[PDB]
Order: sequence, then C-alpha cells, then structure tokens
Amino acid sequence: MKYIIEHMEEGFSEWVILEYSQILREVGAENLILSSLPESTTEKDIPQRLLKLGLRWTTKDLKGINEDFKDLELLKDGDYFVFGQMTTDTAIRTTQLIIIDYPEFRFNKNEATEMPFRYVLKPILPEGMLDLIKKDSLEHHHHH
Amino acid sequence: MKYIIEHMEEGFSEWVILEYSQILREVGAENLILSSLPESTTEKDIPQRLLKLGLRWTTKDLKGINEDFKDLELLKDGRVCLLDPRATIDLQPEDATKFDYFVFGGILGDHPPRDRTKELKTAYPNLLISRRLGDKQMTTDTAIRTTQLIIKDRIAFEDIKFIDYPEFRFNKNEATEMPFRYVLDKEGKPILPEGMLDLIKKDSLEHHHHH
Ligand code: NI
Ligand code: NI
Ligand code: NI
Ligand code: NI
Repeated sequence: MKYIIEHMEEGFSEWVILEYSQILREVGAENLILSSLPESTTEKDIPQRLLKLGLRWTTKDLKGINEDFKDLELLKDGDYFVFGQMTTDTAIRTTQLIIIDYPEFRFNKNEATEMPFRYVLKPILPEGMLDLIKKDSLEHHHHH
Repeated sequence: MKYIIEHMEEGFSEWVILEYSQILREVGAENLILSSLPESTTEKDIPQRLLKLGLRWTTKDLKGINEDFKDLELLKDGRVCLLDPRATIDLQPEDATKFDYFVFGGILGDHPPRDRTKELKTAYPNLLISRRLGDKQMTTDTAIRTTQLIIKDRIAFEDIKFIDYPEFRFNKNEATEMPFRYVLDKEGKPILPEGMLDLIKKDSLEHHHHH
C-alpha cells in the first residue's frame, strides 16, 4: 500500500514535520506522496528534514500525481490510501500492520497531558513527539 | 550573586522559556548560566527569545563554566551555594559574604531515581554548601527573586511577603491553583513571569479533569 496526504495549508508545523518524518522512516519515500500543496510552493518551502528523507510532494491533486511521478503505479478507479480519530502516522502504522485510547502522558515535575487519539502499543509516537507534547505542557498546577 | 541552573533535559517548554526570560530580565544575562545541557545541544536548540536576551549555556557541568565564560569570577570551594530542600539552614543575609554562586540542581526523572545533590557533592566534595529557601517549593524565578531579596537587599526570609498556593480564577466555573510559594508585589499579587498568567489561562480553556 502507498499513501497520499493532502497538505493544502501554508507551512509545516513542527508536529506535522515529526509525523511525516516518522511515516517516511516507516514506509519509505517511495510509498508516501504529499498532494495539493499551495501553488506558491518550491523546494525551499519544504522542511530540510523532509527533503533529506526524499519526500515526494506536488501542487497538483492526487490525479496529477502520475503526471509528476512517472515511477508510480497509476491511480486506478476503485493500491493507494488517501487522507482528505487517529494521528496520521498512527493511521498509517495500523494499515501497514494489517497488510490505547486517550492515553495520559506523565512527565517529570508532576506534569501530565492526555492526547485525544487512539494509539498503537511492547503508545507509539513519532520520534520527538513526546518532547513536543512536553513543550506545551503547563508547569505543575491544579484545576479547581 | 550569580545563578547556575542545571538544565538536564532535552527541550525548553514554553513555561520554562517564560521563567528563564523573567530571570534574565531581573538579574541580567551575565549573571545566569545554564549548565549540563544534553551533549547534543547546539545554538540552534536554544529558543530565539532566550538567545536575544543573551542566555549563557553550556553542556559542561558547573565546574566547566569558568572555562567557557572567561569573564566570570572563579567558582571557589565553599563559596558555591546549592539549593537543597533536604537542608535545614535557610539562606540568610549574612550569607552574602560567603557565596558567589547559587546553584539549582538538575531535576531528573524516576528511571532510575537519582539524588542530584549527592551526585554533585560526590563529584566535588570541597565545592558546595547547602542552603534551604524556606519549607515550600518555589518556581525557579521566584527562588531567584527570593535569593536577591536576601543576599542583595539583605531582607531576611521571614520578612519577605509571600503567598502560598495562589489560585487564579478565570470564570465562575474554572480556577487554577499553582502549588508554589510566590513573592508578592506591592499590590498584594503574586509575581509571575511576563506571559505566565496568559499561559495558565490558555491551559484553563483546554481539556482537563478535576479528578
Ligand atoms: Ni485542589
Ligand atoms: Ni475545570
Ligand atoms: Ni491544565
Ligand atoms: Ni480527558
């Protein structure tokens, strides 16, 4: 299975960079395509971390993918899996498997954050995601 | 007095950036050093706000600071104070002649449990003298403000006006308690870093539980 992700909004959040990086490291650059990027986009609009991993991306929609990437299997009516709750990397991780819900992460200094998604468990996160979650977690506090 | 904070963790959380920024604005960039940063740290890892404020940092421990920052006075044995919650002697105004540096030991995880105070003292048994700052936990910026009041202004701990565990109410159904002792300003309000109350308010609007 190959994966297509529509990324239309401008710029790449750190969250998304970590997610796409994990996906690339798990299925490989030949199995992921970003489609429908803003017309503005050139190759320095793309994060260096993603470029280093060989990210396939285009401004064309998913039907223009075979136009831009001649080494890919044609998109046929009715092989590919498209992203128009799980995180995107979790969703892809499970699909790979086939072919814990609302986990609470507890950190140092009495901090904790629960994440509003289902995850795969020996929870699997993109590399660096735990640090990013920690980064937005507020100092030890009590809700009254 | 100069301040050393062991920052022995990857990353800078937003609340930590606000606290460090407040410390830098208060004591100055020449008087704060972050030490024992993860070995992989480069300037690119330091928040832009802190770089612009002149933050000094090193991956070396506190005994490597003088080598990295040649303008600083030497760390001298017995003249470096370690904040120590297990100590009984509070920092007093008379300690101002005794200490040149005040150290916040790193806070590490529970895997495995570590006693950073004992690690530091075992590494450098001639170096550190323990002091307490009262019997209630403070945020780092509050601890530094408190130390300034005691050492610079010569105000004894028992004469500083504090509030313990202030509660910040954002509406009739939501309030947040910060489980720390804070210094009061002259209007009777706890002194928080710029932006911190906003951050607390932002968290209040987000998903949370009360049990
Ligand atoms: Ni309570
Ligand atoms: Ni609430
Ligand atoms: Ni909260
Ligand atoms: Ni919940």
